[PDB]
Amino acid sequence: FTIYYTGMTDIGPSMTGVISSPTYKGGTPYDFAITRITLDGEPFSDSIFAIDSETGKITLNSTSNTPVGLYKLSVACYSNNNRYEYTDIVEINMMKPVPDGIKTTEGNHISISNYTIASAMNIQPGKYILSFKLTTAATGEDPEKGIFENALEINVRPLIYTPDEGKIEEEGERSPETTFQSNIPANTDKITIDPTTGVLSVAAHHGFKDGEKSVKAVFENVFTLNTVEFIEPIANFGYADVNDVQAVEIDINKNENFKGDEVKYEFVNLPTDLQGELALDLDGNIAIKKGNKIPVGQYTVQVMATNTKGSETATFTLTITANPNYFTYFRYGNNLGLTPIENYADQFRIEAGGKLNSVKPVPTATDAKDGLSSLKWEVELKHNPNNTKATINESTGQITITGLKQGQCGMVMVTATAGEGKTAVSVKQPVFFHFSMISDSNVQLEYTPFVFQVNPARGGESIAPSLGAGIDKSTFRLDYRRDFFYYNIAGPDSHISGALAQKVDNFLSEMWNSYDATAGTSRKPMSYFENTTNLSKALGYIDQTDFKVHINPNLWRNKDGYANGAMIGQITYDVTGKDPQAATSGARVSPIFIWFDTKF
Amino acid sequence: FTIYYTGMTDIGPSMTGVISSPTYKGGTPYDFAITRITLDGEPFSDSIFAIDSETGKITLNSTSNTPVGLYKLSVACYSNNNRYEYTDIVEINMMKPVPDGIKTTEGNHISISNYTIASAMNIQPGKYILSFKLTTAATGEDPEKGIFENALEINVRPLIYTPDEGKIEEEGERSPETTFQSNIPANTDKITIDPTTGVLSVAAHHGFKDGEKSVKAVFENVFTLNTVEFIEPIANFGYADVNDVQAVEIDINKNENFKGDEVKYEFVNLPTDLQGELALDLDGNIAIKKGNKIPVGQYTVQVMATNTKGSETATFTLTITANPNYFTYFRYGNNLGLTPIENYADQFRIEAGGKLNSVKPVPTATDAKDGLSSLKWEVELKHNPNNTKATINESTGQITITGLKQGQCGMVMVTATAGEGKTAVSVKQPVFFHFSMISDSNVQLEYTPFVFQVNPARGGESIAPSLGAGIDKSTFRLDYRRDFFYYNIAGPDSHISGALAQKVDNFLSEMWNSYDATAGTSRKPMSYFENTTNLSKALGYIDQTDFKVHINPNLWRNKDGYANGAMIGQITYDVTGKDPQAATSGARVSPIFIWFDTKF
Amino acid sequence: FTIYYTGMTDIGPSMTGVISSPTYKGGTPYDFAITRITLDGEPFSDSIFAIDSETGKITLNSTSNTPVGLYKLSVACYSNNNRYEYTDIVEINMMKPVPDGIKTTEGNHISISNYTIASAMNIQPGKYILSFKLTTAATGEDPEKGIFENALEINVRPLIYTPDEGKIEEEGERSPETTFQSNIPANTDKITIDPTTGVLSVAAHHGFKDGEKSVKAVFENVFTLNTVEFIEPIANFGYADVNDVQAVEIDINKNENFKGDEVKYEFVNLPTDLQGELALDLDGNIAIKKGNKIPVGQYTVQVMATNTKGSETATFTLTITANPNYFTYFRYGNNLGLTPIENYADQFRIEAGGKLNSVKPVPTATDAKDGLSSLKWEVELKHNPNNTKATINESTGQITITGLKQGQCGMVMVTATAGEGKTAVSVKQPVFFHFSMISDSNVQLEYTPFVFQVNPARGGESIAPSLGAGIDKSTFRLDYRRDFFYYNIAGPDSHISGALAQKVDNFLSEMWNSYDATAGTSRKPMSYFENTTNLSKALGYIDQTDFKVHINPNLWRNKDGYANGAMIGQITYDVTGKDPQAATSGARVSPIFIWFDTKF
Ligand code: NA
Ligand code: NA
Ligand code: NA
Ligand code: NA
Ligand code: NA
Ligand code: NA
Repeated sequence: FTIYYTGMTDIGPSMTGVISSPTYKGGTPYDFAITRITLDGEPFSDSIFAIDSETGKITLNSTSNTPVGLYKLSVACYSNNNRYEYTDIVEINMMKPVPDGIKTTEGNHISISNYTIASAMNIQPGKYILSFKLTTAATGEDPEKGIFENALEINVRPLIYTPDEGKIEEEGERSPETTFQSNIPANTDKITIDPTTGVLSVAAHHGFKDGEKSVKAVFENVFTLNTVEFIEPIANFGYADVNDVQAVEIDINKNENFKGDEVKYEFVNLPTDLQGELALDLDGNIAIKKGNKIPVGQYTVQVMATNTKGSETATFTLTITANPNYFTYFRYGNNLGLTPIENYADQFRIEAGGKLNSVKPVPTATDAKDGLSSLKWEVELKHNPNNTKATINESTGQITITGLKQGQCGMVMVTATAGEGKTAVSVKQPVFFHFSMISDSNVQLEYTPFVFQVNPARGGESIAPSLGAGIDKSTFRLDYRRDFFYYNIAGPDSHISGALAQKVDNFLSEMWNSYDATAGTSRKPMSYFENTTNLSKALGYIDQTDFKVHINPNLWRNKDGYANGAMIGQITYDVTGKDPQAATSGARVSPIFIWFDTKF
Repeated sequence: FTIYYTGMTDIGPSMTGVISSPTYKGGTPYDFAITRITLDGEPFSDSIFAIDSETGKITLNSTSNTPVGLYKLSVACYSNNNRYEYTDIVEINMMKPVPDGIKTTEGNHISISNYTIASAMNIQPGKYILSFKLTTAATGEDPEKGIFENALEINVRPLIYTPDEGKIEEEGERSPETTFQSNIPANTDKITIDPTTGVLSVAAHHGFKDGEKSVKAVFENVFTLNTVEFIEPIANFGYADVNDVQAVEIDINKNENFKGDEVKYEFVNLPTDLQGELALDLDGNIAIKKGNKIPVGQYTVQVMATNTKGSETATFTLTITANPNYFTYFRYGNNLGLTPIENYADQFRIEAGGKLNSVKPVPTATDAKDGLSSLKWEVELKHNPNNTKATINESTGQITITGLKQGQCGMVMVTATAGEGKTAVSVKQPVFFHFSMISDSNVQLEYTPFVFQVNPARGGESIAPSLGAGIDKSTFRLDYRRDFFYYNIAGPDSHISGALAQKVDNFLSEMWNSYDATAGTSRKPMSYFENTTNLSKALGYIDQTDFKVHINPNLWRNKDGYANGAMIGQITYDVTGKDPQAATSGARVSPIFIWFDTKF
Repeated sequence: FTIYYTGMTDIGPSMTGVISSPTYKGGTPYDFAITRITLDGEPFSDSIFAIDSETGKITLNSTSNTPVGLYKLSVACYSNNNRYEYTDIVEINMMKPVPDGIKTTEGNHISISNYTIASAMNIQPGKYILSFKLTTAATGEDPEKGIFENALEINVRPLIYTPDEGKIEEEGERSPETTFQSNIPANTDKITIDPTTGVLSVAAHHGFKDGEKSVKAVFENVFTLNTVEFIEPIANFGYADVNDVQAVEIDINKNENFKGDEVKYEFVNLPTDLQGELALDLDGNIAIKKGNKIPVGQYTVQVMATNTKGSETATFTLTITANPNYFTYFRYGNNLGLTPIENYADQFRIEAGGKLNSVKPVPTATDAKDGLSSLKWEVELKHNPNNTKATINESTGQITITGLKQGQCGMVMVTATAGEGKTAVSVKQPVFFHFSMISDSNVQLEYTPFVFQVNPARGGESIAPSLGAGIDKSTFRLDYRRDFFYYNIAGPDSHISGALAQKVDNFLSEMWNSYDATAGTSRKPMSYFENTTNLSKALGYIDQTDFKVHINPNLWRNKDGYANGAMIGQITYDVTGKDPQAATSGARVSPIFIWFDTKF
């Protein structure tokens, strides 16, 4: 809420109009009061100025003494139930009237050295009242700046109704007497007009039926009266108080006796911790979803219902207490020697020349209230859906992967659930795998960790990989090439998962287009060799000194938000110092997963 | 809310019972958690102890490691929506079990130097499990205090139902299937019993009618089943949100669709500023009175309804905004020369030998928003109702008194009202008068001020009076005598106004009795001369040095609260140094009003 | 200093104009910087937006990446040497361009569901560039709101120079080469024009002489070149540092080598304690007056000089140290029994029936550093100048009054001086006298104190007077009547001292007129009996219960400030309960002086 005043600075004791009016931003203010008036730096006792409690407009009280000088007014008001106070927000300069005998001077007794228009109370028909500021003195007297109030009246054939359309309802059992009255403007005998004000009126028993629809002062068709169907006013609008535990689905339905036609609903001052957690539907019922993040506590919720007949607000109390199944994480850790395990993704390498069946990870930790063993487990294979399969032991959480190809990474989503029925709580997390190999030219490309956890706002760089014993770093070249896949984890719905491909619209096609409309399915947006003249333009790239993957800042996003998900692409290498774009099948690997999350 | 734990200090690893349980005062606690466990001054990682989230009772987790030493448990819980946490509230000493071969020792290999009973898990039928604390050592080894758990079982013809009476409802359209089940204990074929537990049960279609009403294990008449009328559960219980201005009457009615039989209502966590301002009736409707003191602001109000079928809480929002008629005082001031006028009662002296018609006070000040002239005025004569009359000019507030006798004080209540209709605001205040005179022996007794504003808790003394020119202070004596009157101003209803009189029960008779059951209508409770051996016993008295009225502390009250009101009594004098009890008619005056208010 | 931004909310990556510009109040801002950019609630690394350090206007950097979303810019700048910073003061919504094939769609491949004008870069000749907001989608794709930038060019015979007048100087010894150049617009051969821009130019040796004074694109007389006399630029502008003691006169002259024609001067950031204490004259020299209130301390002073050739600021240091003669008060006290004496005016009563020569007060106290005896003394009679005389002993300060009439008050101004010569310090204070008497009907009217020290902003009331032994208060009436005098003490110069009189303009005539233009020299503005229907309108009045003088709030002032001075008027009385306006000569007294000071 913000507020300031505009209006007349200089006035005299005869001022009867509004002196100063507020302009505000935020909630419509009300209960205005003048809390202090000062005159020339000292308190002013008498109630010289008044303020309209509803509008905040300031006028002069006509019975008050009006000594000359600068007045400062302090003003208080409310907006959305809160009190605000402003010291010396309005300044009013009260001037001395000019001497008695000045017309629109009595026997040349008073001289004037300065003439200025003070105000006139684009031309309009009607009377203009002009006021002047004059500097005057009697013979031999010191000059004085005064105000010449209401000095001159200037009076200058006749119509707009705001609005010009209006509704009247057909009478019936629910409204046997209906009427109409328009605002004051600036074949049937049932519509009348007040001759002085021009207000249009209709009394009860007009006999107007639903669907049925010129003033002389001739202004033809200056108003339109529409007869319409009765709109039922809002009644019996309310919700029961609600008591439940954390993270469960709750339907909060309005009472079934609700009456009211064509109603709209909105929250009034929804508490901060409920914002985004409660959804109001078009019928005014509220949904809270399973897995919601409302903290334990007690909350007051208000809903306003509105139709053309008026508004009504209802209040209920929502109390959330502890769910005995509530928990927030589990961990499998890693077989890469990396600790603390919580500083790295859950990730497992199958050694070069090894077997997938030798690596079957079991979870190791959780904050589940009834302990690790109390959890039940599900798994969903994410990558590579064309050849990789995943299963899980429902009671232990042991994961088995089959089909993952040497030289590639895979990814699954694991869901742990505590409890059963309506109060069950589930936590879902990714687990990643890398099937290492010795590929062409004795290369054994290994990033440790092979999951690069990156903040898409800040960007960053991965660990430098090991290349394999005997590999000459100096002549090694490494670049993304093809076969890009993206899996949304907890990003916006518009971050569509899947492979970058011709004629498929998904997050990767959107990302590619953000780099260049012509990028198609090429390596360009992720390539060092295609961006050497300006690397800052790439979505990401591998450097040719250390072979880290670099992710550039703020690019991994769309209009709906930052990426929250994981990307994998095929990378190719060359061992003779050349751009590896044409590397043959045995020199192609997918050794690293990029996991974007602004929490990293 | 307060809480502490009692239970077993010393345990061993085989402990399966409740170790420690809470005793609490205040709101029933819930959502218990153990937030920390320490062992021997260091953090203990594993979840060795568990706490029941509902009861707060503490047990040992059987799969946990149990190293030896003193454990300290920190506990959190909620009470009435607030979280409380207690560091090291529970201490558990985990002991080492005694060595293997001790029976209820294996080849005299282990010696025992100390025997103590640890616990037994007034005698009762059933099995007692005994545990011991023993100090033991193998030959040549250092002695050790251990625990001997479940060492001995001691097993010692058969019934109480709590409660012993229970209700079942007759079936009908609103409840076509009704049942019954009793708690587990410690002619018809429709009542059955579980042979193992002894629970009494009745299935639907029992055919029992309203009004209609022995177990072998023979316990005759050990349970009574009463058939009763269906109690409608609470439904559609709610209130609309309420918006109004300060100090006006408001009826807050529950929605007319309410269902529910035999219901009781109470406020839940009523906000501090509404306490005493909202009244809940036996139907659950709420009244707010005209002149209520609820501050401007927005309030959340909750009401709980309860019957035998359960409880339901409803919430509404109450918003109070500024009343344009709101104000808190007016003042008439005084004609005694006393300032600031707000430090004294509104009070007017008619001079000795003067006329009542010469003193017609008009009000001088107010905080009325539209100014002094905007007020309308009413008056009510309080004293002396046997001879004094009061009128007021409705628009100016000018008071006219007639009939007040020379030598006496009078009192009126003046009511000023701002505005009209439902939003009108009224303020009621006393105004006092003293008709001075020269009485017998040239005495002109004048207290200035003649209204003694006293705090009845603290007590105090009046101003010293002027006696009149020529009066010898040394030989003057002055004492309350008779004709005592009391007028409740804003005290409890039980402070009944009126004259102290035989066979009339009012505040003065109660006050008299508090001094002495035999005081009747005598001067004694207010007399110096009747209390000279212990003045602290008097309700009040006049001293014979300065002639101040003294009011003793904490006496002017009854069981319902401190006096808030005004007292006048006849005082008599003597000019020859004697007890003035028998002063003749011309030496009797009522020159001072005592106004009691704990705000003074 | 205050600031906010206006401009374009929605942009695209092709935006090359100003996006947002500041509006400010206070000192012209400079050294603008963008201190932070966020995108969608996270830091944005790259320098996407730029800000002009001088103007604060914001543009898009064309080489930057431009991801889609809402950007928030934090801005810092300086104003008058101080740094200000504003978090998220500017918001910029970067949109996605609309798809490739949209003209001003490629084979109906993209549908549009919404058309809006984004911006057009009252009609004017020249090219308008239109941009659109469109909602679009390819067949089967989710719709997207995009921006269609530079979509349409609309191109719509020819002149204003701001300003239209300009000065060139005649050449001479001090400026042998002078030129002219006008701003770009929106008989002699020495004035030329750039054909493309229309700038008017004159090279050196134009031969134009002092006093001497049409473009085709024909705009006749569209510019006026005035030949004028050389204005000497400011040079050698400075002041010496200044060291002196408190309260002495100081002339601070600029160095005598100053050069510069037609110069104006102002202070730059004058320290608070020097404001009102240093006066800058039209030559740029500074005066500090004897009796100035500059505290001891060291001050930096800056003065800016400006003419048409530019500005130059000079700085000096002013150091004020202790004056050994510095002091602030003396006191004579009073002979009225009133203490502490500093809570009352210095004031002396000559008893009824007494002699002026019996009351010759001597001063009693001072904070003079060398003690009371070190002071020398002067006196000036203020009232009554028509009959009263005052002398003083120069070394003791003993005052002698002669000529003051029974029944009246007098007033003198006493000046005490410590030290001699340039470092002497003087303090001037009033001392008042009351020559009491028993006047008609045994009245002995005495106010104690008889100097009513009143704050003219707050108003107030005097002490109640004693009327004399035997005087009946009930029938006494007292009112100001005539012979009003006012003496300015330390008020504005416009508070002219002297008697209220016909055809004399002074503070009292001004005060009288403020009450009513018709008041003349009547009692009305100071009368109880002339204002009984609305006492709040009086300048002051005596009440008829206690006979206190009342001064109404905020009235004793004019446009230049509150009264600081003393007023005396003749008051008349009646002993028979009547308006005393016609009291004869023996019932007329001037018993009270009103001393106005906002320090009271
Ligand atoms: Na409700
Ligand atoms: Na499990
Ligand atoms: Na409700
Ligand atoms: Na009135
Ligand atoms: Na200098
Ligand atoms: Na001296």
